[PDB]
Amino acid sequence: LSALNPELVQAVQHVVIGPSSLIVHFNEVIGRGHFGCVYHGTLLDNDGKKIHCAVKSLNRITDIGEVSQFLTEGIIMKDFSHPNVLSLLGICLGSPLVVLPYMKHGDLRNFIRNETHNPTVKDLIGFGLQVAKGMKYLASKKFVHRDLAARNCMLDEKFTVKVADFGLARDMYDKEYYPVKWMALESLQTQKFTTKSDVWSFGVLLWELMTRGAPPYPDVNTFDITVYLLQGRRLLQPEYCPDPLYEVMLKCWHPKAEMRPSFSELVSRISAIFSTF
Ligand SMILES: O=C1NCc2c(-c3cnc4[nH]cc(Cc5ccccc5)c4c3)c[nH]c21
Repeated sequence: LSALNPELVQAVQHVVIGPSSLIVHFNEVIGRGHFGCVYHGTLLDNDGKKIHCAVKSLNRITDIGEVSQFLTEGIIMKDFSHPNVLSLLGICLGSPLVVLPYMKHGDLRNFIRNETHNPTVKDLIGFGLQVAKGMKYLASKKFVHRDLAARNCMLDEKFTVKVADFGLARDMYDKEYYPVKWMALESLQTQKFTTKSDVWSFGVLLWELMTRGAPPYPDVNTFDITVYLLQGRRLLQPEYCPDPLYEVMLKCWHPKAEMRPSFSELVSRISAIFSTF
C-alpha cells in the first residue's frame, strides 16, 4: 500500500473508509451466496452513528495497477448519488472492500415475484417511476447502464428502488464454483450501447413490473430474438397494465433509437399515470 502514487492516494481520501470505522461480519453473507462475497457490515460515520451496510470483498484485485484503477472507479462512483441510484458509501483498503448501503428487500425482481408480498398495480407503477427517476439522473450524467433489468435494481427498508449493477456494484450475480432479452435491436446488431438503448431495456423492466416478474419472451431462444424483433413482434400488454403505460412501453421498443422517449419524457409520462391512483 506504500507503493501507491501519492497524488492518487490524496485524490481517493474522500472515498476511503478508515479500517477503524468499519466492522465487517465475514461470517455472515448477504443473499445466500447468489450475490457473491458480500457480507453484513457496520459503518461508523463521523458522528458515531451505526450504518448497516453490504460489504463486497474484491478478490479479483491483486496487483498495484488493479488497485489504482479500483481507487479511480471509487472516486467516480462517489460523485453519483441520487435517491433512486445505489450510492457508494466508500471503499476500504486483505483484498479491497466496497461498502454499499444495505437493501433490506433485496432485488426488485425477486421482491415482485414473492407470493408473500402483494404489491398493488399502483405500487408497481411507483417502482417503475422510481427507476425512471434514477435513470433520468444517470442519463443526465451521460452514464450508459448497458444492463438495466428488474434483477439489477435493489429495494431498501423504505421501499425505495435503487438502480444498481454499475460502477463498483457491477458483477453482482458472479458466484464461485467448486442480457439479450433486455437489449435494444441496434445493440443486438452492432454491440453498441447508448442512453436510447437503456430506454429500450427500461421498457422491458416496466413489462417485468407489470407482470410481477414474468420472464420476457419465454418461448423465444436468445439467438432468435433479433429476427423476432425485426418481424415487428413485441412483448404483449400485461393483464392489469393501464393502456397509457403500455403505450409508453411500446414507444421504448421503437426500432429507430431517435424515436424512443428520453428518460425525462418517461418520468413525466409515468408520474402523470401514477398520480391517477
Ligand atoms: O434476501 C436478501 N436480503 C437483503 C439482500 C440483498 C442485498 C442487500 N444489500 C445490498 N446492498 C447492495 C446490494 C447489491 C450488491 C450486492 C453485491 C455486490 C454488489 C452490489 C445489496 C443486496 C440481496 N439479496 C437480499
